[PDB]
Amino acid sequence: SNDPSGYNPAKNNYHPVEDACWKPGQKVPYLAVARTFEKIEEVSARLRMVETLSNLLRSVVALSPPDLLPVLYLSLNHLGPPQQGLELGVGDGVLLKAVAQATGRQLESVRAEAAEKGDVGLVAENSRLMLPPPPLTASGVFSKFRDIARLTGSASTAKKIDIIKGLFVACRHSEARFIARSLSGRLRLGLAEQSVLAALSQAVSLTPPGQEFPPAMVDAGKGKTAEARKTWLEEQGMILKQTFCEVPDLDRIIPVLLEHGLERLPEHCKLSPGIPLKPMLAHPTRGISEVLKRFEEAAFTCEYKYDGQRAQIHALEGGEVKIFSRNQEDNTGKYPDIISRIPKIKLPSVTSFILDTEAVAWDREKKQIQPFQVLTTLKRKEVDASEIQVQVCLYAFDLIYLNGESLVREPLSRRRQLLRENFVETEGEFVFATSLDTKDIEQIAEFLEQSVKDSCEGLMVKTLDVDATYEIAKRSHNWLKLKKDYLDGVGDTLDLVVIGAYLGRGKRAGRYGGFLLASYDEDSEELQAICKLGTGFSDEELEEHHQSLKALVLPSPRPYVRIDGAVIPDHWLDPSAVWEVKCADLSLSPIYPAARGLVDSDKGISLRFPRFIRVREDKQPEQATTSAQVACLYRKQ
DNA sequence: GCTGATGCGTC
DNA sequence: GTCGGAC
DNA sequence: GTCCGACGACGCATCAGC
Ligand SMILES: *OP(=O)(O)OC[C@H]1O[C@@H](n2cnc3c(N)ncnc32)[C@H](O)[C@@H]1O
Repeated sequence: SNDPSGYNPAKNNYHPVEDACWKPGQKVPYLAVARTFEKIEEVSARLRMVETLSNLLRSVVALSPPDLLPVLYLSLNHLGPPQQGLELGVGDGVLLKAVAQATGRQLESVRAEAAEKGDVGLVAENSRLMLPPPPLTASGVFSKFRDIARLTGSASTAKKIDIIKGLFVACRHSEARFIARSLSGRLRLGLAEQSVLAALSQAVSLTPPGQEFPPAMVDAGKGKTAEARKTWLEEQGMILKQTFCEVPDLDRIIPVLLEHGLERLPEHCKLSPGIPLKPMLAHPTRGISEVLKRFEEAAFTCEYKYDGQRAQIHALEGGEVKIFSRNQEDNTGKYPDIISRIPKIKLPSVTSFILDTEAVAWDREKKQIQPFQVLTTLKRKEVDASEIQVQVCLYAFDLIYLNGESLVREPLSRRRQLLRENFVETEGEFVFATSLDTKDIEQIAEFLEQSVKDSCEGLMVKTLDVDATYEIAKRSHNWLKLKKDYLDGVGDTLDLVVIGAYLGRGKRAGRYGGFLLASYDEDSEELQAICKLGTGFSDEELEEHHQSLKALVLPSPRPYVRIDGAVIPDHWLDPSAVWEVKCADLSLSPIYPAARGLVDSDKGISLRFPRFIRVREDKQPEQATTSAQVACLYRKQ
């Protein structure tokens, strides 16, 4: 049948058996996957991407079920289940070395072209005494990626380069483009987890697994009205999405899906302590008015938004405790102190639970929350080891599971009541998030002010009874986050000088994707780098920046511009442009020189979450925010 | 082994 | 983390 | 609203060049 180079999963009236490019029972060719990625990359309509991926997956299900799992992971650019912690350990540097070797070019030449094009894939693809090696297969490429991720220790980079070179030598057509993009962590299809799930549920709905070959049912949706088909696929999609959000692990879900089908899947893969789940997320909301409009017909609660790290705390029946990050990373080992206090935070009647909390640094002498930067510096504190002044404190804000019962479909009013009834607070150790139930604008505004005075970032807002569940599948950003620095005109902005630009990648290829900013150190008469900047401009504004900063490019840096440890710009810029920049906090920096010596001996100051607001056309660089002003902003935190 | 660089997680 | 583009 | 991928500071385990 068909050579894979001609595979077209975007064709009208795609037939999963007749339009595939491999025979039943054989390994899915990687070129089939690459061709699907091509047809996805070529469009901007996400629903067209889903249809195209679904066509590939239908053929995988019909012909080669064992390759469904690797094909899905390749489509997500995942190495496996997130809690297993697999990491390629391949940066652009190592990848470029492998490309240079495979293409027979000097490294600097490949590096410069990759920076200019904004994409390593284009260099690997568009850049033989031996006949080709066997064609790449989807499962074979996936296992090679996992081989790369497993390599560790001295000389491991050399072994990784050998695997990558081996892949590139076997590539044809567009394969090297997507293998290089995968290895760089930037597959950039425009299609990610939500679209992959929609494609998968559509595929197994239209082309059910488990059919003796050839499958008699290849397009089950076909004969329905447009409305009935849409409703049916939505319902099937929700079955998969709700299961995935409770058990975000394709290693678990896919074998069940293939053996038992989608309808039975929830009976086999269930929320359970010890298995990380997807956390509820929050939509940014730029003011109280937007909150009220969003929750127009629903009573809601406001809670302090604590400035720490999420900690999903699992207590299994029998006493084992596990702690997971918001991205399902196993964090159990960072918190032995916490784990030994679990019998202290729960009533004796609690036999199992899943808590949603923020881990925060707490200074027990000052009795106050410390900045996130302090928290990330805390070393693990063994129980029976000597006590230190600052410790991790949990601020609990949700209860997902209790005594063998999932609370995912319960309204927050009930989950919060069970949380408050069944758990016990200890200052500096385990505390319920401070909250207020109101619709009064002035009360909300005063509560927002108080959260900031109490060392928090702002407010989380959550409905209590209407659309108030923990069902990520229904709405992943079911909560709202309201920060003072979202309010334009509110909070501290800086006027900073653009001293450098960085070539853009991906969506920014062909212009500047980032910029190096500086404050003005009056005492030493120098500009000091303070942060980089890569968000806040519209596409049109970024085009304007590219055009006006192009003219200011210098071959060699000005001698009064100090950047110390900052990334050297691709283009140094005549210090001229002054931009208004907003941030959330100021941090003590290990690399930036701004205001060094004014607050800390060895460290300058940088900006947390900086973003572009507007050009200060009226201001000259001498009128930029000074480094003394930067120190003033830091101290008043 | 020493030293500086960095991939990748957190936010 | 923030942000804006495509739908 | 939803989904996606541009881009930020920073800590550190672990890497390569000697
Ligand atoms: O900015 P963001 O989308 O990452 O915000 C969500 C995160 O905020 C943290 N957090 C802190 N305090 C709360 C409360 N009270 N409720 C919910 N989330 C909260 C979480 O870590 C969350 O990921």
